[PDB]
Amino acid sequence: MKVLVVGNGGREHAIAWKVAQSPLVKELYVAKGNAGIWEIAKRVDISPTDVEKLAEFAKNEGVDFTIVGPEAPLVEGIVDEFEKRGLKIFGPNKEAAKLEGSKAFAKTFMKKYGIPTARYEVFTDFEKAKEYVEKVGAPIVVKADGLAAGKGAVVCETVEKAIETLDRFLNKKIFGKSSERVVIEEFLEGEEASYIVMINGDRYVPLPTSQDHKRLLDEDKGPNTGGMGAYSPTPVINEEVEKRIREEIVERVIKGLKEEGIYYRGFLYAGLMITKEGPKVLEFNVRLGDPEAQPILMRVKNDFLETLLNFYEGKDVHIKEDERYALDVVLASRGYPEKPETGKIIHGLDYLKSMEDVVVFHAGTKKEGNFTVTSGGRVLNVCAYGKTLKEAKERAYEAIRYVCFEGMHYRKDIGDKAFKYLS
Repeated sequence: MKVLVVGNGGREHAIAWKVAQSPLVKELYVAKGNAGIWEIAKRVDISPTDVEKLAEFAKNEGVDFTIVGPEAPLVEGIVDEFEKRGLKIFGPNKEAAKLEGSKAFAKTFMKKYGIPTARYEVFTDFEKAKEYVEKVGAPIVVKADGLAAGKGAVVCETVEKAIETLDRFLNKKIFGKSSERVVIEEFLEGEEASYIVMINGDRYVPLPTSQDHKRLLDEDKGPNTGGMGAYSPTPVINEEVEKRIREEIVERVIKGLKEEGIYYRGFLYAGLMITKEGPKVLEFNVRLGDPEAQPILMRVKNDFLETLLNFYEGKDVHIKEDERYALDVVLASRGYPEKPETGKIIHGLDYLKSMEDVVVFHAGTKKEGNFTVTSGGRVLNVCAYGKTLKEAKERAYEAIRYVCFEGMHYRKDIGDKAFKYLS
């Protein structure tokens, strides 16, 4: 068949990489892609968020199946549009999208339905927010309601930082139509980790477990980014903790969707905090995370295309998780996250293509002639397998020594939190 991935980023490289592996696909299109994806997939030069021109293109072209990468297409109703046009597409519809696409919706779900989450008041007047920060204190945490391109949640150490944040969101509306409603939750402590499932109505298959590293620098310092690296499986989520997420989060999220008559066909990624008091939802995402998809997807041993197709229509599916660990180290350009400098030649990619058990997932890459150059803030994911995490981490830094672009920055400590739980 003819499969299409929507998105341009390292997640979507992962999606098409794993998919190109299935003997079922005969042509692979990506809607826009990056220099990395173009080695495998026809580039379609239509924006991911250009949802009606996407659908018509996929309709004329005869695209037999399509998977969505990023949140914004999902949310703007891509799924709705595909269906108009008789199209098989994996991802939530626009109505189901609201679990990410409006935070205070999901926060009302979660409490209307018993899912462990962080104490919340939702505010649309700037003045009524104001004294609730000084009423319950510092901690606190302040979040835009809509897509702010990940750029929307603000952990505040002081009340002043919190009000300053609320000011930019609610008064200045930096974020537009999506900052004019806030969320103020308690700051939770513990290890964060991610749980990911595919949901199709009332069935759900889990996905490899995974931990992201959001901060820029080594020892969890610097600005907070979209993720600088991930690894799978994370030992943060036990047996006992897993057993808990499934019961207390996913299956409640499952009754809730029944009780609202909201039909969910897609990925659901809980971003969690494992507190001492149990696993809690910090947020819901309606797609794979980036860079978490990358190692999750390395660890999917069976034909993911076929599992998608099959899950897609009510059929019955499993995941063989690979027994090797998978670690993905993110290469950023100078200036990331606030203003990334771009245009830099990338050298030594061809050395990584003969290195055992290394996998490169392009982020921000485009072509300038016969050069591969940076296009963006996050550029490369140099990933690897290991019999242990130690090995996965070592093989990913070994690989990195061969590759390079001016300005390149990466964290050296990806996986490091897993080593206390391991032996």
